[PDB]
Amino acid sequence: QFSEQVNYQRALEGELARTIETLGPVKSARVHLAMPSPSASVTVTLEPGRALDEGQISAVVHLVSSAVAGLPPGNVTLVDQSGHLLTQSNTSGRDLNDAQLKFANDVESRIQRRIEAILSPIVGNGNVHAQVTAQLDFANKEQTEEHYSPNGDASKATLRSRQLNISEQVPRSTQRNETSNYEVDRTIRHTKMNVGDIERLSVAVVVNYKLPLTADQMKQIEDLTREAMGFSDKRGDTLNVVNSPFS
Amino acid sequence: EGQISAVVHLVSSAVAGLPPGNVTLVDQSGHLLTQSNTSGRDLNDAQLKFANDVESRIQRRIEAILSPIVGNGNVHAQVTAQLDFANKEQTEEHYSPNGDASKATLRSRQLNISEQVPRSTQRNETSNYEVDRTIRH
Amino acid sequence: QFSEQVNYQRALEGELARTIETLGPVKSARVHLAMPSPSASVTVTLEPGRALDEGQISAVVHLVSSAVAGLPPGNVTLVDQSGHLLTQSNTSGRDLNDAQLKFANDVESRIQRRIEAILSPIVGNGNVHAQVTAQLDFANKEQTEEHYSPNGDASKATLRSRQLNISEQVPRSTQRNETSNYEVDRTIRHTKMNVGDIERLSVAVVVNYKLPLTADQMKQIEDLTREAMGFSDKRGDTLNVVNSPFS
Amino acid sequence: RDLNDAQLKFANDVESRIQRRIEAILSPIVGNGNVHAQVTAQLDFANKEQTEEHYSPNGDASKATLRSRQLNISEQVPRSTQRNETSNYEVDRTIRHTKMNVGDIERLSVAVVVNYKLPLTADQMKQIEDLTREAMGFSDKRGDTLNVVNSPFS
Amino acid sequence: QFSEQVNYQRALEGELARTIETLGPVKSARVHLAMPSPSASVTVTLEPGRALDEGQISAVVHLVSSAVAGLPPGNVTLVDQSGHLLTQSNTSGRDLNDAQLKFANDVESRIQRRIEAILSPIVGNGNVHAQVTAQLDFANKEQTEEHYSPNGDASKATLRSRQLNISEQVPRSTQRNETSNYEVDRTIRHTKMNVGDIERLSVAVVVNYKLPLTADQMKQIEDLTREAMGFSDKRGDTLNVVNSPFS
Repeated sequence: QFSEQVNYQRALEGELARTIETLGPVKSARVHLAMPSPSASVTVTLEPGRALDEGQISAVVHLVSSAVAGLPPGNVTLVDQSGHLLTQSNTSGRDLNDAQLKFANDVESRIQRRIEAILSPIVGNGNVHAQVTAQLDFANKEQTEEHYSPNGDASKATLRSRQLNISEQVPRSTQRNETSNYEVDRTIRHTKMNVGDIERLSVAVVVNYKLPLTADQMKQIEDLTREAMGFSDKRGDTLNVVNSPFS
Repeated sequence: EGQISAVVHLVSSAVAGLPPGNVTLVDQSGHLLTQSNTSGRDLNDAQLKFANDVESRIQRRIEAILSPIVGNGNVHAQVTAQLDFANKEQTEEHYSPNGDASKATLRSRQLNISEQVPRSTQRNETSNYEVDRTIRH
Repeated sequence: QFSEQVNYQRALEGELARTIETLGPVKSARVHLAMPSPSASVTVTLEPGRALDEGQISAVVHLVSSAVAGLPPGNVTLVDQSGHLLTQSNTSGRDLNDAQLKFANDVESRIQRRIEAILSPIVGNGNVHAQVTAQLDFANKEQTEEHYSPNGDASKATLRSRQLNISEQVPRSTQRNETSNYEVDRTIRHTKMNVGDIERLSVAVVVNYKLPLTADQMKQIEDLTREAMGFSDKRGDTLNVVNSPFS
Repeated sequence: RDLNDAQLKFANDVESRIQRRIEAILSPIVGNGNVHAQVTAQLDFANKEQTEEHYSPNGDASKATLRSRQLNISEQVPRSTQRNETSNYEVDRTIRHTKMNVGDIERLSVAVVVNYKLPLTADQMKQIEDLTREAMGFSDKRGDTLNVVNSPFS
Repeated sequence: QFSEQVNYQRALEGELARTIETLGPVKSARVHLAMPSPSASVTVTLEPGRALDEGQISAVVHLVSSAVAGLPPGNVTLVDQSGHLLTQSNTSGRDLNDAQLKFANDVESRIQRRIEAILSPIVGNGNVHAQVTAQLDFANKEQTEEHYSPNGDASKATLRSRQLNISEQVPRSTQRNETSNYEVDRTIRHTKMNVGDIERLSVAVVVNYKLPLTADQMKQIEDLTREAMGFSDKRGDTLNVVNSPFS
């Protein structure tokens, strides 16, 4: 019975490694599974003069993470024929904050590829350079408001019961007991903020000379960038565009 | 979509040690054709792929509504969409004010009254209302 | 008994991969299942000089997600013969929000076709362009009104019981107790609003010259689109029609 | 420590990206190799949670929300008065719950050296200080510091 | 039954050692497992004239840590054909304690290279030297604040209930009872400080002559290093730059 679930695992490993071989850059793979939480360890041997890209690693990770029951992609270990541990699950100190940087690069590559594309028509193909700096927050935040419309003013309150005794005598010994049980409006917002929104932008743009561009023409080049940025001083953004000759 | 990998692998392979994830293809109209998706922050790049579409559409639209007027090459427009991805709920629970007796809705009432004569009066009164109640969610 | 549910899974994998082969761009597939939450990992090898489109991926995803019991399409992993993990589901984040753009495009494509089809006869086949932008609404809103009816008036109350004690001792030491137990009219609406209704429209229409167009001639062209839109000041829809020569 | 020298790799990626960005934005002006910048980042690798629980002041009755209210008001007239008054309230309550990010920049220090052309003009050097002030993300509330000097290379 | 889980372990060891052989610098490996917390002990025999780098060790560690069920990478032991225990999850005495010197040397290795990199342009390639001393901090520390906003002010208090009796009699026998229950906003931070931050830097910098250097030409070199350090008087840092001819 034990050699049943072992003669099978030895076949899975030999089948999983037959596909990773039929994958292009890989010349021969060699995978071992650790099914007891599980793990795997691929040992691809890339073709002569080749190297798996950053997105070609997840190809071989998910190719094994998914073909094995209950194996997350954080347990798969990929290694070349020259050492070079390619995965980062084994180096799970953080292994997520390279993503926090690669991501915040993509957010800034866009706002740069855009500013370079809204001014290339005006000032020519390569007479403008822009570098963006974005401060992205990654605080996993939540919230829960709970409002309550004020029923202070009687004419906008919503009574549910009301016991009102009004005694009186005449030595005018009056009396007035008055209970109440209001009902209350009640909003309940429950946000859950996004992990990675932009918190502040910083854009610096240089533009070649023509000879110096017009003072007005820079004020209009500024205004385009203020839009291609999504400039919002509420976020405390900041833009600086200077005009000076190039190399 | 498959003509991009033609030009990516045409360069990724002709250069020693260059994976296809590092090649960047760009047209004569901006339009970065390749991609730099990651595997760790796999959710948040979608928040960019998506937000790129939202802006790709408003851009085509403006390029398509004005190119008739000013010509098919004399206009460019870039859009920046500050999107929102905060999973958010709400539950209003409105009521209607029933202080004005003409529009209250009693369910019970116990209006004890009295008097003597030294006008030693009295007036007890209970009341139980029913209440309009909207519940948006 | 174990080699029963394993000799079978090995046949499913070999059958599932025989269909993905008979699929056009695919030259040879290779699928492994991970039935215990299950998973799969297709490894298609596209024909020389081919690439699966964005909607040709869901073809191969649902082709496997459905042929396996309890396997959602968020667990299927598709990989080419050149790495290139094609599946954008491992994220499972925004496979829905892409559909909110296809939909919002169709809604706007229809109002565009209609505005072209109504004005094409008047001003000519190609002498008009229109573009529509619709702020749709995808909030899964629900509601439960519950109205009552004001029985504060005796001439429209509905007593169910009534106990009215009226003493009097003429020093007119009168007295008057009274109870009541009304029945109440009680409406209960319960909406569950629709996901994708239009919140606001915005249409821009250009019309070629002939020579300009007459004031009234435009004033009525404006009124046509105002009906082809579905224009409603309640939603605050915006229409803007201009007349300018084409090129 | 294996988990703890992954903070020097991470802090060196943050610095090397700010450094590429400063050279990439000054290389057009001063020249391809007439500028060198070095950035020092103090990062925060402390885990940190938080949980506010704000309430809204209901001391003013024109903005309170009563749930109940038993107000007795006896009075005789020698003016023996009286005025009991219970009041149950409903209170507006926000509840944030942050879990701060591990690895945010706390403070930056950037040092830039630009070659000579022959010194650069005092105006041409302010517009280099200002460009660098945007490639850093210069925030004065973080206590960022920038130093650009002009001196001939070797 | 026992020779079942032993004839298997002897095969795992022989399979795991067949991959580490197909790994480049390794000529022949020899691994034993200790599955009962498990452990392993690889005994690679590198090729003639080779040595595994610092990141080539984790390649062979994770190659085994992952191929064995429940084996952390802190239990794998790698040894060459010349003694030389390569892993560091085996020293009992100073494994962590010596690491605080390896680590605190890197924090100083960088700031050293940095001050050379920034100053070598100005003063010349090899006309400067810098040595850095970093008083690090490895005290595992936690914290838990719990603040409360002061509600002594009625205008910014927040009653949850309040019972306010009053009286009088006129012999002005007055009276005033008053209960109160408040709600109190309550922040709760919970830090967990980083083990390995910097307490204080001390940097010494020597620069060659040219023929000494002037005041500003020295002062600005002081200002650069003050930035290339991360100088902040809050940490009580110390910088000393001197100009003296080399030899």
